[PDB]
Amino acid sequence: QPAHLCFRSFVEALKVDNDLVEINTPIDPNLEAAAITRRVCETNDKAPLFNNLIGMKNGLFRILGAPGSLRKSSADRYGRLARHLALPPTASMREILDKMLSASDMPPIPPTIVPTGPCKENSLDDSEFDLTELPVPLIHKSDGGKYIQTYGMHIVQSPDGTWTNWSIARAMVHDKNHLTGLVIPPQHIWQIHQMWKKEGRSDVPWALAFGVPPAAIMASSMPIPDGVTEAGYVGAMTGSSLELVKCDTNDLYVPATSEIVLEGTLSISETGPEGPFGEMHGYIFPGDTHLGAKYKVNRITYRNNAIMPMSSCGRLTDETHTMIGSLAAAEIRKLCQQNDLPITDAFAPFESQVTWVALRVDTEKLRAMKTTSEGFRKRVGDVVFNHKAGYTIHRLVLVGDDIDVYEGKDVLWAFSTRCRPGMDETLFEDVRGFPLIPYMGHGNGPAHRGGKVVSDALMPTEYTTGRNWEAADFNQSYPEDLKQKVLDNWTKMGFSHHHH
Amino acid sequence: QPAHLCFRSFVEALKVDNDLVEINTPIDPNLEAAAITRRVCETNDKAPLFNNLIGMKNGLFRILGAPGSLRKSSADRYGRLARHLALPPTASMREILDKMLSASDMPPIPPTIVPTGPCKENSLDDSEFDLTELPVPLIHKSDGGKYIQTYGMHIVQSPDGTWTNWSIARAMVHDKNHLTGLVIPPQHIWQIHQMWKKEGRSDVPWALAFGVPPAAIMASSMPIPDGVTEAGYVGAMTGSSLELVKCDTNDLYVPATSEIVLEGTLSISETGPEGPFGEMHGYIFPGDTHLGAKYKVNRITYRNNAIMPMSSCGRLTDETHTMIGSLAAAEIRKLCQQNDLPITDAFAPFESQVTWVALRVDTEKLRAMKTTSEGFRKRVGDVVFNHKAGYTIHRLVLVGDDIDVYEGKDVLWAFSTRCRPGMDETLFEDVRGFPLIPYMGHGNGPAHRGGKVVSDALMPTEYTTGRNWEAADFNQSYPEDLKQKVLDNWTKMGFSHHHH
Ligand SMILES: Cc1cc2c3c(c1C)C(C)(C)C[C@@H](O)N3c1c(nc(O)[nH]c1=O)N2C[C@H](O)[C@H](O)[C@H](O)COP(=O)(O)O
Ligand SMILES: Cc1cc2c3c(c1C)C(C)(C)C[C@@H](O)N3c1c(nc(O)[nH]c1=O)N2C[C@H](O)[C@H](O)[C@H](O)COP(=O)(O)O
Ligand SMILES: O=C(O)c1cc2ccccc2[nH]1
Ligand SMILES: O=C(O)c1cc2ccccc2[nH]1
Ligand SMILES: O=C(O)c1cc2ccccc2[nH]1
Ligand SMILES: O=C(O)c1cc2ccccc2[nH]1
Ligand SMILES: [K+]
Ligand SMILES: [K+]
Ligand SMILES: [K+]
Ligand SMILES: [K+]
Ligand SMILES: [Mn+2]
Ligand SMILES: [Mn+2]
Repeated sequence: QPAHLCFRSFVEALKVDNDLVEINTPIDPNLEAAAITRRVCETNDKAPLFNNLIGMKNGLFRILGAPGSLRKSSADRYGRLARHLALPPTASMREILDKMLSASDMPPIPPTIVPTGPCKENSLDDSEFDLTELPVPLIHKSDGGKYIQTYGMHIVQSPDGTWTNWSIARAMVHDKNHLTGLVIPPQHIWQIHQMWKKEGRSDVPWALAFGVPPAAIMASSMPIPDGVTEAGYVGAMTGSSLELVKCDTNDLYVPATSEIVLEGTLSISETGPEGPFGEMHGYIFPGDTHLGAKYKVNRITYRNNAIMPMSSCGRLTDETHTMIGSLAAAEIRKLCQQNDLPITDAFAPFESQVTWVALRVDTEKLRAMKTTSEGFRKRVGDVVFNHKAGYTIHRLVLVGDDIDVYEGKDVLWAFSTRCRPGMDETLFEDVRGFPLIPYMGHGNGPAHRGGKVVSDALMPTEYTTGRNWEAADFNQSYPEDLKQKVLDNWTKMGFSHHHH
Repeated sequence: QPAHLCFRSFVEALKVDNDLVEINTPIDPNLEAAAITRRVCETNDKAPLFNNLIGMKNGLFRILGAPGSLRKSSADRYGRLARHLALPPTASMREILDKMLSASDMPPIPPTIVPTGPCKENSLDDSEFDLTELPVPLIHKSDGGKYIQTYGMHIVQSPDGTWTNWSIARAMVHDKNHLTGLVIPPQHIWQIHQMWKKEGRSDVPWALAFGVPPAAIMASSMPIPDGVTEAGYVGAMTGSSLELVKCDTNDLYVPATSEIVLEGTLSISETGPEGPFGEMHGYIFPGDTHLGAKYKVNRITYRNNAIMPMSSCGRLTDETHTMIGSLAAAEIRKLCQQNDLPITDAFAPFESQVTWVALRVDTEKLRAMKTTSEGFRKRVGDVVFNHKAGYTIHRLVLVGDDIDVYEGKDVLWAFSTRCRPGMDETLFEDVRGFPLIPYMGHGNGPAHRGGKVVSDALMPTEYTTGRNWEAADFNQSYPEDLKQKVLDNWTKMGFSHHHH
């Protein structure tokens, strides 16, 4: 099976890429696995595969850390993301995001039901497993539980059956047969939970599948539109119908090659302690005492020699930056274009801890709009910050056509030199805020409202007659024939490879 | 003579450090020298010494580019700055800035007058030179003139004789015997010019010395206090009285080892076209038509085989970042401490194009103040933005004790995660602004007023009971004994030198 359609094949692809370290000696899931993974993520090293995890019994489980993190080289920086999508390992961010957006004006390709698959090689009923007895990692030393769920996909369906959502949301072990996790607005798992709670009749049928097709986990991380079933979006993106098997204990369908499947219910009434957790912005607040949603597990099914993917998230760079930030930015780009805004590209700079999105403006089109900064900022902010795709993003930076938004140095340059603080910005206090950002949920103001800004790094003539500067850089402040002479004579004169 | 006290010895020191490339083949001062230098600065390469400059006659002149730019290695990143100051080449920014501040509570060491020096080896009177006939560089293709003055020191004295100021301010050739240049408030060259203009009797006696003692050019770039004679500040910093010779045609004194000296007057009445110029923020606005101050040159004296230092300024990283930004930050640190503010460190992040300064707060002392963000931000902004040392800086970022302000990644992390836009900031519209920043002088608002902000990246408990988080990073979210185990086994397991 292809790497983008089968997690087990994806692990092999990483090994073949010389992008895997197989650790075959015993590693402790209490902190050691995650510490190694954290170090990998901070240094852009090879993904670790823990084949000998202290506490693994009867096949549950090995761990793969850093599945969507960065490679050290510039040439294949985003190669692990490219391997989720059948793209060349040298694919650019633009190419990755365009692949993730490609299904947005294609007909869905619904999934295919098959009678069995690898995820049914082993099962454990209600009397045979205990989630406290599995090698679930403690990921950060002050976490409030063992976070089994950092890179699996929750599967829930609307009461009417019409929308099946796939998404990543964290969850930790509560007891032998329950999890607690985040289920918060405006996320689709929360929207669907609310539908079941208003109906009031039953807990939500649920499954959580770990080690799913890589292309599926990418969509699971992306804010595709309300009511859109991720399975059919992934089918259209990949050009293939995904093969799904039915759960044993409910009528949901999971990917046939899933490494590990939990089946059970998401309560419409119960809660339990959840967190704290070392989060995407780089922080943990030890002892926070929040409540979260409560999941009951009725059955586990799994592949022989199952592998659990794990995100050891926090400071740069991990899946919470590469996937959450970039995929939100992609969706925001499309949203802006659907609202007739002249945006060509969008990216969430890593330097901003993926709290900013830079929006590259087609300034020819801007000029034809005959508008002003105040008016355009307000329009862009209203579109993005009133929509779910804008949830995680607190600062939008508008930049002209000279800026490569995928290059954080250039975004920072433009922001710092072209946006006058206050005058060139519009604050939004009456929009949903993202409480996970420390200055929101642990800050001076409302945890859930406001704290958003549009920062206009377009210069005045970009609205009127065109760019009126040249950069004071090698590229722009010297003629072509001189530049080429300098480069051609660089080593001859005495000064100092693409792949490396 | 020591490298920090003699430019010619500094050039040798760079050669000995394997930090120099001597180009002995012909190089054009029309753009080619500056293009090579620009490339050096963008890539942190070795400083270029142009020994064969097309148009050099009778000893005027060779060029040294990138005299205060960065080295590629982390270990000696700031080595060229350290070589201005007799510091080890591995000196940290903190060590450099502390050296530059050290003279602030020492008695001055006034300069020593000597009867002659190398700067008198050659002279050209009023009938023997033509500044249009010297190999003055065109530094950027759209510059409005040939910028002879990018790394020399202007010398002017108050009418009463009590204050002799040394400073860098740009100037370009106007005609055979005049320059035009920037002379703008609140700079000391402007303050002293205003004193002569109010007296109304004569043009300002002036000299411009190129290739001065490196320790002198560093002070020339620093906003030491009003009325303080840089020569005596440099004397105290270096522990040595600087040796100065009298000008031939006026009673000013120049460093005895100056490579090239212009003597003449700064007009109290005349102006001429100045700029545009590819400036420290990375821009040129071709055709801007400003007027600037006008200098008359009466005499040139110079060393045999004179060397003109040149800054090919613009996008990162050059002397306008390493020196302007860092030295302003140093002065701001001291200013804050003299105003009883609990600031330990200050740095202007390169990523901000040196328009921000991050201020590290001793939060134990902050807690004892029993204050709030709004009140403390306003106090810090009032101190810094009402003072000359704050002129160039438009955003102050307050950070707690965990942040290394000399590490821009960490400043950006703190800013992006701890400062709620709007609520955690105070705007200052009634302070002097820096018009060179594009969003000021080419922006939507007053070129000379406002556009400043204090951004508080202190978290709420930093004001009250203490930090209430741990970072989700390798350093903070794992115990010591685990971290050390992981590092000790890193290569054994299969994962990947200080000097490189
Ligand atoms: C890639 C990735 C995504 C998420 C998360 C993680 C990773 C690795 C954790 C490591 C588990 C940390 C976690 O905080 N986490 C997370 C989360 N969304 C939440 O509601 N809750 C969460 O706990 N997202 C983001 C969501 O996956 C996206 O916002 C997606 O758009 C949601 O899908 P949908 O609601 O649009 O269908
Ligand atoms: C290191 C350095 C400093 C400066 C400059 C340059 C370099 C390399 C140029 C390349 C020539 C570009 C130029 O724009 N330039 C410059 C300037 N100050 C100005 O008033 N005008 C200028 O044209 N400073 C900054 C000043 O040197 C400091 O602000 C110093 O504090 C002034 O001294 P003082 O007034 O405090 O005595
Ligand atoms: O745990 C975290 O990092 C995290 C929680 C969360 C909720 C919604 C969206 C993104 C998210 N990230
Ligand atoms: O409701 C609140 O006050 C609040 C929710 C929340 C979620 C994550 C982090 C901090 C938070 N604070
Ligand atoms: O030309 C430039 O980059 C520049 C001009 C100026 C004036 C004052 C302070 C710093 C400055 N830099
Ligand atoms: O006076 C003004 O309007 C003005 C001065 C100035 C100096 C440098 C750059 C742009 C500028 N604009
Ligand atoms: K999704
Ligand atoms: K702007
Ligand atoms: K000075
Ligand atoms: K704050
Ligand atoms: Mn969805
Ligand atoms: Mn001064």
